[PDB]
Amino acid sequence: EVCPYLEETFKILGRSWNGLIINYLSRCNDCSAHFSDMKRDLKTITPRALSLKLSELAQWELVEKQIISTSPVQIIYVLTEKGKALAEALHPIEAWAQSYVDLTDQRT
Amino acid sequence: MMEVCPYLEETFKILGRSWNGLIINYLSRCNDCSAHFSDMKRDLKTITPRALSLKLSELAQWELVEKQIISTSPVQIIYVLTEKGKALAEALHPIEAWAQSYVDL
DNA sequence: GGTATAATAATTATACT
DNA sequence: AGTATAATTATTATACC
Repeated sequence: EVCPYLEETFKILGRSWNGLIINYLSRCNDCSAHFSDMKRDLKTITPRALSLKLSELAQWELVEKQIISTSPVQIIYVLTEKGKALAEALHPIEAWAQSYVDLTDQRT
Repeated sequence: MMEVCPYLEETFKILGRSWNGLIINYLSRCNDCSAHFSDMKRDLKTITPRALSLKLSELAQWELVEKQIISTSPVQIIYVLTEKGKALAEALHPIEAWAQSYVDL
């Protein structure tokens, strides 16, 4: 029967965007990006979806929202060590994806 | 500018939904990576039969879990992790190790 | 070993600043 | 660098057999 830690982990992983967002941040310089970077490179995410996800990720303490006192002010999203570790745990998923997924496949 | 892998993206279409990762992991720890409908329903604790059925059809389309008909005396219906499904299950171990170290609970 | 029907929760579309 | 309103999907809650 089922690992309740794994159950908990899918409460974030088993929803839209979370996995892709933490993977994207793990690849950025300093593991950080602005709202507009993520919207641009995630391609099909809406601003409202991106805002909600970032806020849930901040609650899960996977992503940190930092106010930077530059002029004008910058707002950057940065992976926590906990988030960075989760990002590492996704590499073999990436590997599986490049081995087994065919993008031409059709489904209902 | 810092593009996302399309294959990873496609993978999250299954993983980034309710139940799919849990079902694939469950099936990976069953004898012969096989289970009956009621087995999964009982062991997943809180899944509705309709969510289970939908998800099993979803996973069949991805060719992750095959629904097999064993034409015995009363017919048995078995859901079976494919080799592709087994590889996915394996690739979920480091996530489970991360959960151990970080999740609270 | 599941389906039918109905309601809720998650996600997206659009528009806007 | 995000919010607002409304629609559309995804998921669940009950029944039922």
